[PDB]
Amino acid sequence: NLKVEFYNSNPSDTTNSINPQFKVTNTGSSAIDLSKLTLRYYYTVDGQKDQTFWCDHAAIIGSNGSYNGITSNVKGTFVKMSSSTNNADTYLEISFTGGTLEPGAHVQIQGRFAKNDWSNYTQSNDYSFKSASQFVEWDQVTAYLNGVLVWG
Ligand SMILES: [Ca+2]
Repeated sequence: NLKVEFYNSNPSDTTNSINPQFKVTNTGSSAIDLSKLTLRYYYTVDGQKDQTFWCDHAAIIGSNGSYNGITSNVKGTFVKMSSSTNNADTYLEISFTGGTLEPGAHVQIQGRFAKNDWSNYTQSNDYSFKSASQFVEWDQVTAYLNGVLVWG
C-alpha cells in the first residue's frame, strides 16, 4: 500500500533537462523493500539519443522525521515503448539498490536526465509531465513492486 506524489521542477516547454520529482509514502501496515520498487516517468524523447539519469538528492524520511540520505542508491534506466502513443515513446524507470520503506515513512527523489549531447526536449508532448509548485497526487506516473503495479 503506497501513495505517489509527483511534479516536474522545471516547467519550460523547451529544455535540455527533465527533472521528475517523486515522493512515495508507505501508507500500509508493513515495510516495503525498496530494491523491489520501480517508478516510471513517461515521455516522448523528441529525437532518439543516448540519455543519462542522475539523482540530485534522495532521502528516506522516517515516521518520526529521521533522515537517511540515499542519493547514490537511486538508479535510472531508459526503456523504449515498442508501441508508442502521441505522448509516450519512452519511460525513465527509477529503481533502488537497497533500502526499506517502513510504514508511515516516505522516500523523496529529485531526479534529472538529459541527452548525452545536451540537445532539447519538448515537455508539452510528455504523458507524465506535471507542472506544479509542489508534489501533487498524480496518476500519470506509475509504480511497481516486484514488477506488480501498485500505483497507476
Ligand atoms: Ca517530448
